[PDB]
Amino acid sequence: LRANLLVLLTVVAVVAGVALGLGVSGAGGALALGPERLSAFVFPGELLLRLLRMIILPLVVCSLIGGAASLDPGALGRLGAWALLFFLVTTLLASALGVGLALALQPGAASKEVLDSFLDLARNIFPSNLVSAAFRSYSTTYEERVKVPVGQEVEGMNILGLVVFAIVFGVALRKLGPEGELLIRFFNSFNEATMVLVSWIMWYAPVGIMFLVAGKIVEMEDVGLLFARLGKYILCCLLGHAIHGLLVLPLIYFLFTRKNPYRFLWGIVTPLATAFGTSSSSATLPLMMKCVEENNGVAKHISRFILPIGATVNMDGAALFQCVAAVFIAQLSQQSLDFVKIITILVTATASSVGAAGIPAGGVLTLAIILEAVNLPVDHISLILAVDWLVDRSCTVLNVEGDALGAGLLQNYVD
Ligand SMILES: NC(=O)CC[C@H](N)C(=O)O
Repeated sequence: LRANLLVLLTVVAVVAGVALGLGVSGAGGALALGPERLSAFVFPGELLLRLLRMIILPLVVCSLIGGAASLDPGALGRLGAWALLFFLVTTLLASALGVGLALALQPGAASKEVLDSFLDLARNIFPSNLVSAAFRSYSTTYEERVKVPVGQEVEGMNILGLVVFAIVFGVALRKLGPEGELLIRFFNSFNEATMVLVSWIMWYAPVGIMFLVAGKIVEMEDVGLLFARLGKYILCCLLGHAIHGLLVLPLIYFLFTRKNPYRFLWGIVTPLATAFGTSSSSATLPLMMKCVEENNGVAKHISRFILPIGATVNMDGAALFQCVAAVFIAQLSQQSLDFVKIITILVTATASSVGAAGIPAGGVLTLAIILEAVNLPVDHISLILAVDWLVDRSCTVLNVEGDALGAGLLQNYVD
């Protein structure tokens, strides 16, 4: 089956990239290649990242506009409220699990204010300019006059603000009635034409993933020794992801929906494999919607409203990764964590996951926020960036999975 062959190649691309990067790192690696050859060697991964980032804006905007315009305003409100509750609860559970695992295994045994960060999140939720929000996000810095906070739009897509605007605009189109049907059709057609482009990009995805992983483990120095140093951190992250995706989320699905959760997960295994490969939830969004609608029988209006929102707001993997990283860095620096600091870590990780952009390496940009909020040093992030390519991929799975089951849950609530 060609459809399964594509995903098999996408997954095997990670293994092939690991092998290629280990082979290149041996026999000199970066020093033997030199910057001129290093850039060319790593370029295909960068090209894949560029394509994935390009598709996100139209894909998310059109999908959300259509999904919101496809539901009654009251039904949409109830569904969105329950979906937000599910996302928040699952993210909090992931954060708590990560903190507990980090405190039990102790992987470390071997600046912006928090209020300003939350106000920046609120500002990004309501973009000041729709065109600017497509490639910029509000961010607060300080002038020492007393540190007075002054904000500006820095680079980085404001995907959360565009998501909110898309939902509101879809609701407005629904309320318009016959007059909004033309725009609903326009945005559905744009969404489908974007699904076509995503499907085409998925064919380049294997080569891009291979070269991305190979470059990211060639850039790593002393791969064996660095893995020996970060083994416990990697174990904590992957074990937390496994527990959350295989025990916690299916347990919630079973409790709220007596149907077997693992059959639902098998129904989307292919989207999960694509998410592990590309490490981007948005690239899996088309295939995930297809699988939940076709394999799991989730209604079209539930799926195409929930999954696009969850791909940006619901990131359980990101929250677990950030909590584990925070506790690991605190242990490295020998700072004890109390209930106040643990709760701060949990809340800040939830907010950061909500603010994350859902792109490869998109979860490390906001870990510094947690480290600053807990008064932990920010330099240690240098270590985490080395392992990201692996951990991030795991996160993506637990991210996209968190969406799918949620839809499967909410649909069952509708019935
Ligand atoms: N570490 C993370 O979860 C970042 C986001 C993740 N790469 C995704 O797109 O789902």
